[PDB]
Amino acid sequence: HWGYGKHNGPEHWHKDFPIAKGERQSPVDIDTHTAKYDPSLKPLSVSYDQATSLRILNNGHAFNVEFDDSQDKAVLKGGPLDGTYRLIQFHFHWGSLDGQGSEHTVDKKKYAAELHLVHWNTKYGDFGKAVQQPDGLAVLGIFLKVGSAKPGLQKVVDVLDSIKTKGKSADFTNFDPRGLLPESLDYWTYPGSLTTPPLLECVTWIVLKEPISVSSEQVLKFRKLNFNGEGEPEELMVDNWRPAQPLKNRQIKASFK
Ligand SMILES: S=C(S)N1CCOCC1
Ligand SMILES: [Zn+2]
Repeated sequence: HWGYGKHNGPEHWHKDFPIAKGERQSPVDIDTHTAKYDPSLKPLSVSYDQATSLRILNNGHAFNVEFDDSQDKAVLKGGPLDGTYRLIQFHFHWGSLDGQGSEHTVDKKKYAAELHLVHWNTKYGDFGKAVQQPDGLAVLGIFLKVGSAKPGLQKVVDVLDSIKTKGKSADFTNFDPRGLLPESLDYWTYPGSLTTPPLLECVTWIVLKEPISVSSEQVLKFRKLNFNGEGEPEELMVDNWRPAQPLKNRQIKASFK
C-alpha cells in the first residue's frame, strides 16, 4: 500500500495513481516574485464560530480532526471561491527535522509543517462526490515554523498519546479551529490536487502567506506518533509530506501586493 517510505513513497505513487503525473498536481513551489497580484480576488471569509469537532483519528499517514459537516457550521467562502465550502477535517504534514515538513514551499523554503483545513463544495452534497469535481474542495494551507508555542494547538498535542497508532481514535469535541489561524488572511491561490493518493485534481488551494509559530515541544509530540498499528514494529510518523510537483500550465495568484 502507498506510504512515505523508500519502497512505497511519492516516487512510487504514479504506478497505482497515474494522475500523479497529471496537469494540476500539488503541492508546488510558490515563487513569490512570479505570483501575480489579482486585485479582483475577494477577501477570504472563514466562518468557524459554530464549528463542531467530533473526533481525532490516526489513519496511518496523519491524524485527522473531524467535524460535523452535515450542516453549514464551519464554512469557507469568498477569495477565489464561488459558493460555500464546508469544513470536514484538518490534518498536518510534518518533518523529522525542523528544516523540512511542509508540502508547499515558498521560494524553495521548507517549513517545519503544514496544516490543511479541508472543505468541500456544498453544491455536490457530500465529500465523496465533491472529490470527483474540478471545483470540489477548497483546502486552506497554513505553514508552521518552530518558535513560540501556539496555544490553540495544545489541545491537539495533548490527545496524541491516546491515538499513537494506526486506527486509533478519540473523542475530540469542542475544539475551536480559529485558534490555529494566523493574524493575516493574505493568501496565494492556484488549482491543484490532493497531496496524498488518490491525488485527485479537485482542489482550489488557498495558502496563507503568514505562518503560525509552534514550539519545538509541540512538533516533537507530532513526531512521536506511529504509522504502524499497535503490536507492529514501531515506525515513527515523520516526513509524511509530498515534495513540490511541476507547476505546468498554471499561474499562482496573490491576494496581496
Ligand atoms: S488536503 C489532503 S492532503 N487530503 C484531503 C482529505 O483526504 C486526504 C487528503
Ligand atoms: Zn494534506
